[PDB]
Formats: sequence, C-alpha cells, structure tokens
Amino acid sequence: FTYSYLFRMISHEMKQKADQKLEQFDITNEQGHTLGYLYAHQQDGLTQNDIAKALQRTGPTVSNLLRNLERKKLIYRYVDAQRRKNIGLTTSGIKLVEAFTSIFDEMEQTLVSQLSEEENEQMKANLTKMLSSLQ
Amino acid sequence: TYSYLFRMISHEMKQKADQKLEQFDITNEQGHTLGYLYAHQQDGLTQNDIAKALQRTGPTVSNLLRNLERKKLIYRYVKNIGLTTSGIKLVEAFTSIFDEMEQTLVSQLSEEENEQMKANLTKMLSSLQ
Repeated sequence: FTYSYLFRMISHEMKQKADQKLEQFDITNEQGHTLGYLYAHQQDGLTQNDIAKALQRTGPTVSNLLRNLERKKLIYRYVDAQRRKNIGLTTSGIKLVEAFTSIFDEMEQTLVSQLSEEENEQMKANLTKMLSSLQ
Repeated sequence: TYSYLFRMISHEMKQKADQKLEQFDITNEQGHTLGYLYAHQQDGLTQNDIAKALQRTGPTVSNLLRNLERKKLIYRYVKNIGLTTSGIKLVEAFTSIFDEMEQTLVSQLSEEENEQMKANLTKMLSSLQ
C-alpha cells in the first residue's frame, strides 16, 4: 500500500525480469552492464580499471568477468601505445548488445501497454514530481 | 521511460531513508546492529553472534558496539550485549522515517491522484508478476 513498498517491489521485479531475458543469451546481470558500458564508451579506449570504476566492483571481480566474455570472443584487448590494456567489443559483441537492447525496449512497451494513453501520461508526470521531491 | 524513473526513485528513496536516519545520528550499519539486537535479545548475544548474523568482521562490530555503548544505547554483561531502554525507544522511533516519507510523497498529489497512482502501480507490478 505504501509507495516505498511499491517502488522497491517493481524495481526488484523489473530486474528479475530483465535478468530472466538476458539469460537466454547466457549473459548475467553484471555481464550485461559491462557489455552495455563498453558499447556506450568504445570510442576512446576503456581499461579494466575504468570498467571496475563505472561498475563499482573490484579489479579481480572485473578481471574474471572480462575473461568469461573473452572466451566467447565478445570482446578483445590491445595494449595502449601511450602500459594499460584497452577493452574493445567484437562484432558479435555489438550484435549481442543490440539484440538485448531491443528486449529492454520491449519491456518498456509492455509496461506502457498496461495503461491507457491518459493514464500513462499522468503516471509519468506524477512519478517525475515524486522523483524531484526526493532530490 | 519507466525503467529509468523506477530505478532513480528507488535510489533516492534509499538515500532519503539514510538521510533521516542520520538525523538521529545513526549510520546504516549502526541502525542494523540496533535492529538486530532489538529482534534477537531474548537469549543473549555476544560480539561473535552479531558479527556472523551481520556478515561483518570482528573489528567492525567491535567499533560499532563501542560507538553505541558510549551513547548508552546498549550495555554488556558477563560478554552478552543488550539494548537499553533508550536503545529500544530509538529503534522504535526509526519507524517514523518510513511513515514520514510515505506522507511526504502522498502530500505531493491530490487524494484522487494518489488512489489512481497507487492502483496503476499495482497493475504494473502485477504485469511484472
């Protein structure tokens, strides 16, 4: 009945559904954020350390994740010419990020199709006001 | 998008909770310790008991308890750790944080906007199973 219970149960359930979707590509939640992160910043060169930071996880944890992604050849790496290893997405890696990026859009549409046009509009405005009141 | 909004809100809700908690001069970890003691006092807890239930190291708990004891929120006897009356009263007071936050949000919308808002969220939550 409370907004705290509703907001948290939804977020929880949304993550549960999204991860459910990502596992059909045999990708975990964290592997998903890593891949997505690389897809959004492959323009200049990311190091294992950059990923660990933005991801807020330990080097050895990140190292083991890149290795797993690496064996599938979804990423590759080259030493920087300017003592650090840059990580890059492979073509299949880009296709995979594009494939499950469409699934997330699909989830957003399913949620929307749950309310009428007017209800969606009001819901979005009200969620915004509440998001501000807390900020 | 709903995904973005629901994640940002859950993030801010969490912070708001901590911010209010800090108004009692209590950290999140300190709050959990007190709460743990509040619900598991009946038999007598040692630092070890607290550390394992909280999944924290001996020094962390040792530090937490020391901070708490200097405020007389807890006490110890031959060593079991117990919650004092002010400690129990403080833990009960934590409830106002959830209530205050619920009302602050509610007061953002009209009475009907709230019923609509809550019914729609319930629907969305169901579609999510």
